[PDB]
Amino acid sequence: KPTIAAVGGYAMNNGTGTTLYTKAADTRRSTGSTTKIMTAKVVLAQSNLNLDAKVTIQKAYSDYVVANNASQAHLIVGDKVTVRQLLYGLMLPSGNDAAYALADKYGSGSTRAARVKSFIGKMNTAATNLGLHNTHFDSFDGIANYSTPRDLTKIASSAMKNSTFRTVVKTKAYTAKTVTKTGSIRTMDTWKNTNGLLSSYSGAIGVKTGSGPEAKYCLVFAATRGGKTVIGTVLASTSIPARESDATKIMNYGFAL
Repeated sequence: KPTIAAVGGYAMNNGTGTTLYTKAADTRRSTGSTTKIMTAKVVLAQSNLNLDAKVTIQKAYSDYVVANNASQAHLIVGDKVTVRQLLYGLMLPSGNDAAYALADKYGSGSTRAARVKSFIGKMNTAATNLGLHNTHFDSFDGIANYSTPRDLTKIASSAMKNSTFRTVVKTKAYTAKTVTKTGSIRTMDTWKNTNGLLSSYSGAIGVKTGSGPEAKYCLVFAATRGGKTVIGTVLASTSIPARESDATKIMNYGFAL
């Protein structure tokens, strides 16, 4: 069993559900931006979903990232951005402006505030439906927001069942071509996936990096080799390189087991 810097860790065979690795697998910790995995999952599960539906970037999304100095997809207010592009903005650069736009769009209510509260409730419902007991969401971006390496791994596994989700998370780079306030086509600067495993770990297919003041450095990873898919989560590692080596060690162990 490898030694990892993360205080929390878990991994299972994605296809069979058999546990391959544990380290405080059921101990609750802050999740930070790995929360975005649930945001995507909820969106992709909407009955009224339309990937080509365009959303107008509101000033509120922009002010939101500035007010928190948070990660962003650099969405320009006034631009028309499709739900599909928003999913890439959410998952690759970990855009909190994109998350807001998605929560606003798929939450139920007559005001943005109401729809956001509704969206987060949808996130908790999704967790309950998965039979989880150690996961709770207080936000749509991860900015009372906790989970565990096991719970998060199950959430990711469920999300990986959606082909669109799988496509997004394994994409290393994506350039959004948005529609300007005046009808023009804008070529945004290229979005790069923050998950370094996609290029460092052979077979890597996901899923999403995460971090936060309390969550520290997190990573939900997945890779396939020989038709065998290992999916796991590392919570509260000590750094970006450490989170990656932690995941690498667990995956190698899981494949050799």
